[PDB]
Amino acid sequence: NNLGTELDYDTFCFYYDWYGSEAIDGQYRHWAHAIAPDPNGGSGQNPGTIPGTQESIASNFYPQLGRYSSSDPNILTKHMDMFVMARTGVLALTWWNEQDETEAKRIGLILDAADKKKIKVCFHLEPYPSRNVQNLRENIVKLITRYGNHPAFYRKDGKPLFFIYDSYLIEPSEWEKLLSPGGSITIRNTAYDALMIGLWTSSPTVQRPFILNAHFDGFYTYFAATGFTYGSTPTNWVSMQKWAKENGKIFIPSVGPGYIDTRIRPWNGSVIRTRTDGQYYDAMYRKAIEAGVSAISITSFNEWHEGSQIEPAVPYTSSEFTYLDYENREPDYYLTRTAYWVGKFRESK
Ligand SMILES: OC[C@H]1CNC[C@@H](O[C@H]2O[C@H](CO)[C@@H](O)[C@H](O)[C@@H]2O)[C@@H]1O
Repeated sequence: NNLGTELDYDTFCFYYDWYGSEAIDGQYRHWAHAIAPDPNGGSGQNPGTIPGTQESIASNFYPQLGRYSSSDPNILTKHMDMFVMARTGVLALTWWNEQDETEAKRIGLILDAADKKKIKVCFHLEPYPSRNVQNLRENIVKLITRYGNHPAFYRKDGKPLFFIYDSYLIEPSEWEKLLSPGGSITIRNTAYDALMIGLWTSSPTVQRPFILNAHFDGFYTYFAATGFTYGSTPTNWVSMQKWAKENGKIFIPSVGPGYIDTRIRPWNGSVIRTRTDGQYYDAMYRKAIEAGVSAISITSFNEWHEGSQIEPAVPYTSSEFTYLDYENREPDYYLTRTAYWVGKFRESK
């Protein structure tokens, strides 16, 4: 078929499975959330928590699907249909090394639900405690071993792909051991080889040798808020793509529809980026496509705490809070607008 509705398998959408309900999970997990203290504020801060009640959840927006459980099969079905609507072929799943049965259950349910809709799943390896190249290798082995035969397990030209959040917290001399073909614990040329995509944060002076010395296969930028880092400043993307091409690296810029996290980080107002009826999303996606990249990542499907979600949101006013919503756009606007941009990306790919 050539209908302009097919999934794009070089479009990665960051997905969070950490939401719970009392009924399914024992608590309204993540809908309830600690309010972060101001890093530059008082020492006697008692910031408190967002309770995760119907009236007060840990987001400046409100989900169309309500306080959902990420463990709910019928929620997962609806999410996969939303991915199909958005034409986002790859779900990039947050992964925290929780080593707990409830997470194992969610990962299998997600894989299964994804496959029914021909969606692929890769892992977004988060900064778990004492994360280091050795336990990273052990975890990569476990993930490939356990899920590598699942039909929804993502591969690019035969290789799995991982995004590594806050990769800069690990020295390139450690990365080399895992990622150089000559490294003492290398995955190169093994059954566990993978495209490893590190987080480009700051200036090229720092990031270029980091990426090269660490032997990452590519880089992404994550942050939905333009200007937050050098990497998340879209006017740098043409130059970043040029460098990537010259150095055999895969650049996967991250685009998002907006940013606001002030429910959980009330001191963080300067990082707010307004949606302006979709214009912000359009401007950022336009810049990625114009940089001539081979792949694009979307921040995010459902990071509700940070207001970067494309998942449908609805107007809601409670006695506790008046939520933001999609203004003059329908709840599914960001899904259908994503499909539009995917079309434009494919057109110039
Ligand atoms: O997935 C990458 C990155 C995206 N932003 C949130 C990061 O997780 C932190 O912040 C969450 C609230 O937004 C919080 O619930 C997590 O525990 C973590 O502090 C995530 O690593």
